[PDB]
Amino acid sequence: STGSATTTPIDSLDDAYITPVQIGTPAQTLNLDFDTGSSDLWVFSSETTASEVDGQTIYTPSKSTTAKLLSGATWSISYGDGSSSSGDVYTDTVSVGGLTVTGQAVESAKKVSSSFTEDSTIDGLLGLAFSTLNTVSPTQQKTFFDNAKASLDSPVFTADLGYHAPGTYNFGFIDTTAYTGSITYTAVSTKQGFWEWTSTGYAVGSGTFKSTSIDGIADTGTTLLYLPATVVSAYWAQVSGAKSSSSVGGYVFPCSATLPSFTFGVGSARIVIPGDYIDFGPISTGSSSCFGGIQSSAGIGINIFGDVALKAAFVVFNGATTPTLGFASK
Repeated sequence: STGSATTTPIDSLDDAYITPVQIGTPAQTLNLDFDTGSSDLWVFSSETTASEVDGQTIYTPSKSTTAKLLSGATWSISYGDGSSSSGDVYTDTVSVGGLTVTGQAVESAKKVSSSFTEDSTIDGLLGLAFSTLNTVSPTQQKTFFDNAKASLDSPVFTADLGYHAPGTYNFGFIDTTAYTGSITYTAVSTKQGFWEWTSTGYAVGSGTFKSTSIDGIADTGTTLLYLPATVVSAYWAQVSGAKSSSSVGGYVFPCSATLPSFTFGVGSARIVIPGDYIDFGPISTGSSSCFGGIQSSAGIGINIFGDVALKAAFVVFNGATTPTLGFASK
């Protein structure tokens, strides 16, 4: 089997991407944030505290003839941005782009934090990291991909995120028309439950490539690119007027700037992030200071190849017995 679904930016800045997902019988379609940095499939629901729902579409398990409460199972997750959610668990039928899993754990939110409430466009998350990170207790549950893997034509999924435009998540096949050149594959460590890999270096603009190992995670659920302070300082030094602002919480730059590109290495191959992908717009409405899309990972404890990086590539998440990651230009 295979599946293919379009993923769409939630806003004009590509702050996140949503993908329609069918849950239950008859189908209830919710728009979920596919997150290769976490391993829970959770949804706003009829059980979510009413004051914490503000425009999201909800899953109502009582209206699904295939939903079954998973007795005694609860979940609770916190994300790197400080947001969180928790609740109970149903098993139900879940379909993405024509690919169907029966018996998928659907984690129904009883509580969500304010950032989730304040984002009316995201109805939940669909985790695509390794199932060892799943938070359901006392019996850990499998991700959608892990449940589907054996049925897929090939045990892979691909992320093709657009810049200011829709893109695609494919399951079970590699669309050879979706990229240019070849796909370069690189080793993955699953020891922390992430798609963790080592970039071979970087360049700023037309500058010389610096060969240096940068361990990090491929995380579609993180918007920005978080890299070591030395790398980030070298990037913003090429932008007149850019500075690190403690009050704003990162590097900011004049909105009038034209930003340089940023290149990262994948083995001997190179992925070029155009400068415009690094502009996240005014820091507050009407400001002429803009928020940078490349930020320091100091104090995060891990480097994160988020959407800013991933959207410049066609990315293969190879879930074979020994997982690997592939990157192609596009």
